[PDB]
Amino acid sequence: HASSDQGKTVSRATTNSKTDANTVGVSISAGYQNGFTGNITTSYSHTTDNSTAVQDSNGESWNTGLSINKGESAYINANVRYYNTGTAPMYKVTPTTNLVLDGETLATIKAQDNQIGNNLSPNETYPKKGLSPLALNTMDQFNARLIPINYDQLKKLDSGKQIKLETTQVSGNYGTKNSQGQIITEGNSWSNYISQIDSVSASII
Amino acid sequence: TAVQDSNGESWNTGLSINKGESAYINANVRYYNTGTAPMYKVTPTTNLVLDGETLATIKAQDNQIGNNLSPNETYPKKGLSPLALNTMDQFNARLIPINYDQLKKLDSGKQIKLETTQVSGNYGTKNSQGQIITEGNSWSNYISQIDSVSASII
Amino acid sequence: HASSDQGKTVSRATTNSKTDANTVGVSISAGYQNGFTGNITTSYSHTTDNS
Repeated sequence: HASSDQGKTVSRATTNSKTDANTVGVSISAGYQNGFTGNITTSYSHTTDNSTAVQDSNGESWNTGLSINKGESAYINANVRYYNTGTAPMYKVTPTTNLVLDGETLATIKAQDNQIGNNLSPNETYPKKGLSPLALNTMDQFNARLIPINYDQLKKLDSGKQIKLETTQVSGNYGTKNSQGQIITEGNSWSNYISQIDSVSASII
Repeated sequence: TAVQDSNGESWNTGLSINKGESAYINANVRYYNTGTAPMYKVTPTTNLVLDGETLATIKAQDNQIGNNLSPNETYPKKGLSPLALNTMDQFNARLIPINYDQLKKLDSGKQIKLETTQVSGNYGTKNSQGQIITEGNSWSNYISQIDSVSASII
Repeated sequence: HASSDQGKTVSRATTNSKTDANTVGVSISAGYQNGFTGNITTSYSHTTDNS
């Protein structure tokens, strides 16, 4: 949070003094001019004073400030893309990714509405080849809470340190034909079949 | 004895900004249908790209959903003004932020581009009578299947 | 929440004064120089000022 101010000041004083001063004093002299001399002097005085001072002033100032919260020092935005290298398409693609920075995981984000790919056909990407990558922008369920990092991670990030991204799992759907010729992909989840397919297969890449 | 009488006056002016949410973006858009079927409940997902990076990927919520979109037409219709893409959350209550460096780029020749990555919408199915239903009917269930058995002609 | 500030200030004040001063005085002396000498004195002043 940066800040900046300007100032301007005017002033006017007016002093009115008044003074009294008595002064009494004795001075004695004794010095042989030719044969002898003596003198005893006494004096009195009284002074009266009046003053009149006027003063004008003109001031200026400018300030600049800079604040920071050390627990939410910066917000992170990742630009990602999905790939399908299998044999079947996946609908409503919902990935879950880790954001890792120097041995610690900053956040685990599941894709909400703004980041879900409706179709993802094999050998294709979301968004498609000619488009720009997504914005993995927020962390909450309603795409309204940005992904924060604290001050030590931000300082570590103004250096050679980078943030990696790891897909821990991906959720999605498959299409079946319902009682009529209509395709349904709503309650048909691929996660019901991942462990079972992996458990009875050999994997060739 | 001294008696001093003073009179002052001052006026300050200031301005502060947050460098993480320096500005808010508001794009005006219009949808187009160049196919052969009308799409109901049109829900586009768009990228907002400024100088090589995507600022935000917004999906159309209640305010930005088009009820009908027939072939060769637009939403909103031809004689009307374009929509407003204000918010990024699900309930239309959170404006779209850009940070300070992106704002600085924006106060120059730099322009923000918009590209649609996907569009979601429904089709209609009648019954014995003319009762049309467009709720469980999703075009995304058929987009890939249609692309996989066809030849494109533009 | 850690903050920080930096200020700078410039000013200029001008003053105009004016002062009056009256003064009286009495002086008494005595002197046995050779036989005697003695004098009384009365003084007065008026100072005007500008600064």
